[PDB]
Amino acid sequence: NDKVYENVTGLVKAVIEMSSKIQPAPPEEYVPMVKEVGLALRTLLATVDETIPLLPASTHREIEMAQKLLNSDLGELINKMKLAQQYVMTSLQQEYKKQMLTAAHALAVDAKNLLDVIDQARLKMLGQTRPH
Ligand SMILES: [Zn+2]
Ligand SMILES: [Zn+2]
Repeated sequence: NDKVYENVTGLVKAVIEMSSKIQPAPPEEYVPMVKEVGLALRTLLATVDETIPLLPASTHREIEMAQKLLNSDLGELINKMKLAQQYVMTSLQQEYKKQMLTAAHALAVDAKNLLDVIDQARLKMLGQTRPH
């Protein structure tokens, strides 16, 4: 029920959408799908930034690296999309589209890991407060 949880769920659903839809899709159709995955990521990353000030200092780094990795899954997905758009109406089409899928799949997996690191940081956070 937390904003981080919601943003991850959003980002994963955009990935599953694009995934189930990309086989029979022209660039016209799959650019927007990548555009949606992109902003859902940007949104999650903004939320995680607003969250770090509440998590223990000792967890900052693990979380920061998890965000870097998502940022380059995006970069990797965007690159595979550019290439699919270049080799449209050819037989490098399917190959590049399959590479987009892989890259989106990585992004979803890395989003969940980030959720898991933030969740564990929150648990460690409970073990820290002072009396009233
Ligand atoms: Zn959607
Ligand atoms: Zn009190």
